[PDB]
Amino acid sequence: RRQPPEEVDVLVVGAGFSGLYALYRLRELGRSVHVIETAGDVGGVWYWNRYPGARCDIESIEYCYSFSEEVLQEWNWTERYASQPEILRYINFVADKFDLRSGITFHTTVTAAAFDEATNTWTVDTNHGDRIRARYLIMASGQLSVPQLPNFPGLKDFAGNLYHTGNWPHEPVDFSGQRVGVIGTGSSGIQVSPQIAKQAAELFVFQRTPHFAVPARNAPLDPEFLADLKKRYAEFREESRNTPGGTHRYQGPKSALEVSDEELVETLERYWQEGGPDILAAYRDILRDRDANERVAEFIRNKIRNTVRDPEVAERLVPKGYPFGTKRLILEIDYYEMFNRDNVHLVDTLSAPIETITPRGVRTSEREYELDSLVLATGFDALTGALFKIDIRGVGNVALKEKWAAGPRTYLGLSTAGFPNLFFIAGPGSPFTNMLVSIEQHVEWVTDHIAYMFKNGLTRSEAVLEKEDEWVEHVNEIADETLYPMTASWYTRVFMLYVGGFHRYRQICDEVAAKGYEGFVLTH
Ligand SMILES: Cc1cc2nc3c(=O)[nH]c(=O)nc-3n(C[C@H](O)[C@H](O)[C@H](O)COP(=O)(O)OP(=O)(O)OC[C@H]3O[C@@H](n4cnc5c(N)ncnc54)[C@H](O)[C@@H]3O)c2cc1C
Ligand SMILES: NC(=O)c1ccc[n+]([C@@H]2O[C@H](COP(=O)([O-])OP(=O)(O)OC[C@H]3O[C@@H](n4cnc5c(N)ncnc54)[C@H](OP(=O)(O)O)[C@@H]3O)[C@@H](O)[C@H]2O)c1
Repeated sequence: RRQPPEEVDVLVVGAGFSGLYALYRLRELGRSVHVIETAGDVGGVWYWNRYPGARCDIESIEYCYSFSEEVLQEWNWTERYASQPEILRYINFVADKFDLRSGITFHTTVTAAAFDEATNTWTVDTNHGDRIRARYLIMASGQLSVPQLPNFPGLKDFAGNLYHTGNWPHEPVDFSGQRVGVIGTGSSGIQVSPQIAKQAAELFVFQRTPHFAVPARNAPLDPEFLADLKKRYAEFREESRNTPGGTHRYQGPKSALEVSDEELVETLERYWQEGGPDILAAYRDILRDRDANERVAEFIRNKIRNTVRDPEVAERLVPKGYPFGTKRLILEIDYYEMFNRDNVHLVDTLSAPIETITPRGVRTSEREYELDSLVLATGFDALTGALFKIDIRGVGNVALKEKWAAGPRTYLGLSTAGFPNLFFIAGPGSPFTNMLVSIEQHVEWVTDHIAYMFKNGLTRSEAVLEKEDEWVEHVNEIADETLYPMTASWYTRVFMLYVGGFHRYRQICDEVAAKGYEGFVLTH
């Protein structure tokens, strides 16, 4: 185990995409920097989430680093949407190339962080009893990094094999001949289930809220196409950085409501056949007008009923009541087709809720299911989850958990008043988008600022209370013009993610920096 140093200019928490780039860039800026990571190796979500079928919902050519021209040119994606093992190889490739592991302490969990106003330094403690003093602390601790604690009664009494998708075994699990249950029909459950169906004697899928999901239409990435792209990657990447989604995606000019029924079909069928999440932009108002939303939502509801041959199964799979695409659109590869199989059973817990786990399996209010294995695809804590497991204390020894008790309040999503020299990467108040575009922007902003602090001899950077309030207000106002607040997931009041688009978000941050970091108080 690599032991962390006693002092460093910057301490990073987390060794996924975000923390690795921060480590990379601070080295390039001539700053001392070190990374603390719980996991045994690099990767973050792509180290932990090793379940069969784990796959990205952003195209390979967009979900990737761009800071290295060498990496863009030497690496070769294989599919439209990269599988978890490929991406982890990608990340491992970059870590080897840039010798990043020499600045990471693995197997170690930051447990406390307290700011010393007298030394303008953070004292950072871990479960191994390390104590690290760093001028700045970067939290690259993720948004989907803490598996939600499934709190079913009787869970400990389950006789069989228990698995969670967010912490899958590092050796492949053979489900052949078994009765297997999957609890959760979000992205992880929609991804892992069709893999397990290929092996299990019987699969039971326990669904509570049904969610929208459209075909991935995954495919091999044509080498020639890729070799053409590599000749223009930097320009292609700048194009992505000038979109709302941080990805190439057609912006439909037509309102969903000003079109004939037959056109709406033909147009949506194009997207349904082409696959991917781009259908979200099919018409300009899908996320701004409920009637428009519904019109698009009914098209997809009918695609479900037309895929599932049992009308009773099909309609339990149809999402109703909540707007389409207000929750990040799931892509599915043969998930709906899966229920046409003899060995697959959809279990509607809204109809009959889970009363307890038993030695033998799962007991709903109406019957008991005997299972050899139980797979929990039950999601993660709120994006505040990883930070909230750390005892973070700022000015006046106030805890971060107390300050974010009624929602995570920040300035720009990067810092919060009363906690100086503390930055959050791809965290609350930041933009929802292609996380690699957003991570790169965030890491460059944060480390640029740290470089500015050192160049000018300043040692304390702190967001101004009033600007933080102003930002929460602004984030709330943008979202309110949207269907997003209609989905409770965006609160933990503080609407959690900026929905004004990556491009508008980058422009805001750039102008803050060009104006001497307006809204931060910088002192020595
Ligand atoms: C299966 C899956 C698919 C996804 N697909 C997409 C997609 O298609 N598009 C997209 O935009 N996003 C996607 N995401 C979101 C994903 O989180 C981001 O794309 C990106 O990987 C986040 O990188 P990160 O380094 O900021 O966070 P993470 O990858 O979560 O890294 C955080 C790291 O910090 C570590 N850590 C946390 N707390 C501590 C602590 N106290 N001490 C030490 N270490 C700590 C964790 O162990 C973890 O390794 C997906 C996520 C998952 C799980
Ligand atoms: N690229 C990809 O394909 C991919 C893969 C994984 C994750 N992601 C992203 O990362 C995030 C996490 O996705 P996720 O699927 O793992 O979690 P999730 O989206 O929050 O869904 C969790 C599922 O488990 C169910 N569940 C949770 N607790 C339950 C309980 N006590 N009883 C019954 N059912 C319960 C939920 O039902 P309810 O809906 O009723 O609560 C839900 O269906 C998502 O935002 C997703 O976009 C993307």
